[PDB]
Amino acid sequence: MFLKKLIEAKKAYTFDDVLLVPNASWVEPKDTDVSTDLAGLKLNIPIVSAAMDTVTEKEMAIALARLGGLGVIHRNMSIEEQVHQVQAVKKAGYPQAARDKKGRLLVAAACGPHDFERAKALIEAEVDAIAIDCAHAHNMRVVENKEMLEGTIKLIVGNIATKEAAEDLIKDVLKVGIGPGSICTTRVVAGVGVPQLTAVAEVADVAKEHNVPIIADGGIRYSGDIAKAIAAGADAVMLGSLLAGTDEAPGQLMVINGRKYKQYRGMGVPEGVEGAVPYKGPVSEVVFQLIGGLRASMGYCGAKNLKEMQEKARFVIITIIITNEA
Amino acid sequence: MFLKKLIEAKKAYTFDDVLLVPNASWVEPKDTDVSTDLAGLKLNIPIVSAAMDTVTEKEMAIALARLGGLGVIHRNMSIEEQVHQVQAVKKAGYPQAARDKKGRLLVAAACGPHDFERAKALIEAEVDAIAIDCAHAHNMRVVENKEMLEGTIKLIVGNIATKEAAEDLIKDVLKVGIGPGSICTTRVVAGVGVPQLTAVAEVADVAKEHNVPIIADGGIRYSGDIAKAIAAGADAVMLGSLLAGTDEAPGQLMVINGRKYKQYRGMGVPEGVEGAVPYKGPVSEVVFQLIGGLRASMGYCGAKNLKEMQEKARFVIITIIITNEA
Amino acid sequence: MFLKKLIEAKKAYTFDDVLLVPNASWVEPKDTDVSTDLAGLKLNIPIVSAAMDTVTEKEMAIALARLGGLGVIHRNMSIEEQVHQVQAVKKAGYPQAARDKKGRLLVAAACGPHDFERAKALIEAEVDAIAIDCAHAHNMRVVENKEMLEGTIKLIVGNIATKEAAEDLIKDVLKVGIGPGSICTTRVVAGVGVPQLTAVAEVADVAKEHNVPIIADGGIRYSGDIAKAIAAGADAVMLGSLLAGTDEAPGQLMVINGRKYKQYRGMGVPEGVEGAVPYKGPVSEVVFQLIGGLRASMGYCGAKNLKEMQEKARFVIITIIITNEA
Amino acid sequence: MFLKKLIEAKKAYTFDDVLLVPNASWVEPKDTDVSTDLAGLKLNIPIVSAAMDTVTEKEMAIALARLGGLGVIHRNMSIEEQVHQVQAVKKAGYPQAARDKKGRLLVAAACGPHDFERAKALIEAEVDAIAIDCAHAHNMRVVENKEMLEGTIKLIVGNIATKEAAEDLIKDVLKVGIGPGSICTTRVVAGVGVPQLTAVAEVADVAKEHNVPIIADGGIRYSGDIAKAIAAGADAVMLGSLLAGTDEAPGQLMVINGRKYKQYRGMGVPEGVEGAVPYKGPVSEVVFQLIGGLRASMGYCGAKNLKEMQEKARFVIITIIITNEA
Repeated sequence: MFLKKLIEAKKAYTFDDVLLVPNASWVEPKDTDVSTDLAGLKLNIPIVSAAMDTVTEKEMAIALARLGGLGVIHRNMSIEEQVHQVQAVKKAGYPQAARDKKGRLLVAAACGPHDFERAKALIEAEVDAIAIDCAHAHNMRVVENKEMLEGTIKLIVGNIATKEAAEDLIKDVLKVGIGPGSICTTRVVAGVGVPQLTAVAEVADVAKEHNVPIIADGGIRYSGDIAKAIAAGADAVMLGSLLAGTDEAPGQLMVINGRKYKQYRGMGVPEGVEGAVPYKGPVSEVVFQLIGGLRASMGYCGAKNLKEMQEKARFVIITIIITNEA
Repeated sequence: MFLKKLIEAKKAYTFDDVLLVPNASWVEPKDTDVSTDLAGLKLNIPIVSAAMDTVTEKEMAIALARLGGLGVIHRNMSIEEQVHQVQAVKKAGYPQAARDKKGRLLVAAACGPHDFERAKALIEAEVDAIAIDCAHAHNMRVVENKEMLEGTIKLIVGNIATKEAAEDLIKDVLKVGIGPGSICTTRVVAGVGVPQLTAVAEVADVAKEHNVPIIADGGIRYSGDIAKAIAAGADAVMLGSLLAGTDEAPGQLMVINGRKYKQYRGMGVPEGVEGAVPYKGPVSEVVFQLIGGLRASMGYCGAKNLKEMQEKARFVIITIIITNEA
Repeated sequence: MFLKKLIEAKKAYTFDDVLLVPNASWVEPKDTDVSTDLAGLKLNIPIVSAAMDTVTEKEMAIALARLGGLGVIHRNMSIEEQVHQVQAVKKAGYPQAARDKKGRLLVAAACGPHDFERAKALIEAEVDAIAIDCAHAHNMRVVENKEMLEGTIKLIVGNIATKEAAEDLIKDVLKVGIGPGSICTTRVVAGVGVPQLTAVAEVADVAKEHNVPIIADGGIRYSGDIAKAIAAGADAVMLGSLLAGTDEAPGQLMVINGRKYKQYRGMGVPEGVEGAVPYKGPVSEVVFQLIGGLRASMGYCGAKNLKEMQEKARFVIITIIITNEA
Repeated sequence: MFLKKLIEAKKAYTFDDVLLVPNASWVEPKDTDVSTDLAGLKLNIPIVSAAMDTVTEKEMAIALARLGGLGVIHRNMSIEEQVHQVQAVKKAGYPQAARDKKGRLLVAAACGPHDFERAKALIEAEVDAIAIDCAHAHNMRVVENKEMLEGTIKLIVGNIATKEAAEDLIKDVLKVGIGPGSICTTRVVAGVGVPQLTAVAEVADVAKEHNVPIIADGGIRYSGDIAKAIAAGADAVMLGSLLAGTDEAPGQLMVINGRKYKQYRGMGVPEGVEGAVPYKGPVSEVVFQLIGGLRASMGYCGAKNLKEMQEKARFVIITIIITNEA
């Protein structure tokens, strides 16, 4: 019973466990296609704002949608205010923009799994996606809940990290993230988690069979991790901290030892810490590096688009003064 | 002979080796039941004071019994004094209290494995549990001890970490702890130990078959470790350091770099160091966080009580400036 | 598909993963032969300059060729200038010198995989080797690439880290290095790499069957790593950082906390950082230590030459104030 | 060939890889017998001085022989002087003393594997053991070695770390130590080594079959490591650094930040660094702690003597402010 748990417990993998092995390549990074199609939503880069009151309000959602990415407007706010922030994006030269059929920068919003009133006004606020957004979407009341899909345009649900959780959310997009957060403390606090490669891998072997997109939430520290996230079955990454500290991040100007910062903190005992991160200036750059690394990665793998990166990328398992690392 | 030891030595696990994988859940943390029944002793939280002259005298035993937990009054003292401290708890609105059939806050006491005189006065001091308390309870004289069970109400024995040690203590409660102590130095000093998950797992596959409770002693650094301790067959955790530094801890006020501390040290060449830990204020909180994490964990696992947490919890094996982590 | 990548991903090894196990030995280090024959090029020590504008221009190539080693003159410069630097070595008591059939210190030069004009002037500049030198030589245009072998004397190609990449470069010498660089950031930046023992091992099981030499590029931090590099199928090591900071290194005098330095940086989003390393004085020593360690290693393995070191060396896998470590 | 080395390389273990699992015990530490019989030499504690010019001259050899242990008088000195130091011990209430049949404190001396003249005067200096003492005793000239056993009383040979090396030294005592030294740099310098448990295990499965004692040389940082050393087939430990810094150590008084030190350095490119270690005062204590830990360990294992510790000890494999850790 108890020893069987340990004798037979399988081994799970994160980003720093693996490396991508380079294949023969007909592709150069200039020639890549990083577009991804989250259930009809057509992104031109595979990046999604983490719906945190430190990461994504209107400025982010506009800037990132403009870039081909997707803002999830957070739900630590009034409906009057959320709806206002949805229609601010809809009411905003930008060549690789992500846009609804009405030309408008597309956007999404976070809704909690018992909040039906917010989900309505959202729909009327012409939101492109609703994110049923909680800590344990495999809570069986959350699964029930169907009722938000009777309400509807596209329904993203999370977070989950299991084969079984993905089966039960039948039901438009899934996100995976139980533990991965940089400022998340779920593992410390409740002993609970799955290393994010194994999590995304397992969840995607279910989800692929129904052409259900995976967004892979938390633990993305580098461009390389994004290339791993996708090689294991992600269709996009949900970035937050790497996008915290930028100008468009709604986090609070801070100073310590004279240097600029902006806060970054958790949503919810808490399962998320309060902190600060370096001021980064305009998100654009931050995105154009991440994408720039994913292309170079795509070139190493001989992948001209994210589909081929999913079908070709293979893993192997692994165990001076610096002056300008840029 | 010698190479066979290494070729065939099995691999053992601690807390930082595993994570709990979340299941489908009908349960929320508010709905949880963390009660545990240590051989008729009915605790309303699965927490046990470590019998150390830095951790548990009367103030702790009262406060923790009040909380649903259980004080083991330490044996680094005279019998006259131990017996006085037993009856102080018996002679002390507190809704989730752990209480003997006479309404009184229940309590326990540590007795060494050759001290028959102390074990008697204890019985007459109306103690609810005796802890036959030593470094190696699988010492075959200790096993002999029978004689303290002829003396008797409930008999807790420890510490042990093997299948075989559990067989020989047939015999009311077992505790496991050979190595785990934070300030314990058994591994350094005598090369000896078993990682505490494997220890509890193995010991519990014996003990479950006789409905013998496991208390899991040492190495609990976080609430998450408690949820792991139980998922591997613990019925309660024995906390000490995490409860050191609190107000009710009988350890000594200290200062270094202006900040408050209280000492924490080992019982007994020594197999335990002298140290200090931050002043924490009233134990209550410290307990209500640990329990708060165990509930959130129980909610992740779909466990409404500690039984289901034992039957459902599964493991997987694994390899920014902060401003308020509370 | 995705979980299969992780379930079945093999495990790869670097230098700090292994140790060489000592065999019975008829050999002492004085009696060793560290010569290596890179496709007719006859080196008297198995060391190759890394073609970096911080590591190898004329002074290095002369000094190292004199030592029995081989300078690759870098390609971050004009052809007029590269050709001048080739013929400077040709136009330069030195007992274990590496020398072309015309008595002259032999040398090599880096050429990019689309630069046909540079490859020509090179040939006319009487260069002994051309290094088709890029980040991903398994780019299928690079393989095409043939055309530089129709141009020709000896053709070194790199970098590659796979069985399959080695097959396609049929095809005179191979070098392996995808990730290993100290100041390389390929793994961070594009998630891509192979631990250098596995890389060299795999590449050499192909290359040996056609008597194709391996140069093993990057990650050499100690003399011991060189002995491992060769035991896994290298025929030489390509050193750079360990040779940076020396007098003959064309890197820039620097100071920080009063101590001498010279810069060291990457060739090419970038996949290489800017940095500095301690001033070392004349390369000779640096080389005579590395070689000195490789001999002591060769003596431990019972290997009188690099062939026997390849055929005998076996691995095992592994998991005070200092005042003069020399 | 090359990939086969890595695919099939076995995994080797050091001290920090394992823990000893406690068995049922009829034994208390007071009741233990730590005597060991190195080929007729009868030690009353299993400790051997490392023959280093920083560790063992006359003062050590007397003090340690008095304790039941064995001094190897080092060979970084003239024969006139070595012989003088042998007969100083012979020419020196001490209840557990190690003593030759003539009542005299027994002792040993280091001799290099080509130095026949030193080995003679030694014999005439009435030395109890000769240590054929080099870096690679599996050098096939060393094996030849025979000639020093024709010279003879007891012959200790080292260092070796392989099954095969032990076969060839047929054959009076073996010591194992290729890599383990704290100040040894063999792994760095020549890439060569075997983790010391696997080394001792393997060497002892040969040596036991001929009743050939193992001394286990280097890497002993704690009392616990000694208990592991023996459980894997050692018959004694060869201590050096842990015995450096003591009063009887012939190393040089030093100071840094006001605190007392004595140097400690290597014998012999070098394969040993120069350093210093804290002043410890009289060796006795240092020994009575190590032994004190080995007894507590022996008590945990149910071993009344070193034989039973070899036959019972089993391994498992593994992955606050301090004020007085004594």
